[PDB]
Amino acid sequence: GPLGSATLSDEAFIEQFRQELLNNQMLRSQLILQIPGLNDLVNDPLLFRERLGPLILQRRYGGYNTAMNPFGIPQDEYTRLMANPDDPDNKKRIAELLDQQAIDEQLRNAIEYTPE
Repeated sequence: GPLGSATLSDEAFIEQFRQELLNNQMLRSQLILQIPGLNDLVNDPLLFRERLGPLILQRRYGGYNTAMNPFGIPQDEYTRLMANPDDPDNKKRIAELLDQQAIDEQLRNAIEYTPE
């Protein structure tokens, strides 16, 4: 089955990252040029974390992840629509979901040239 492992925290990701450089002589060698004192930080676990923490995390972090549907409906629901939007039932869901936008669209432009 899936049996993934997407959950490498800061220490988990940084702790494992340190093993990569130590496991890959070629990869590390490329960093030694940009970070000559790497062999030093690597030799130390605490420093490798603190000293090279902001560097390794810079890649992981960058912006909160997101992928919600525009119809604003339970992730489980959206899947049912695209999974079978031809179902006489789904049509109703996708039908009303667009209707709301049409109604709200009127407020956006609001042909009412008299706020008061």
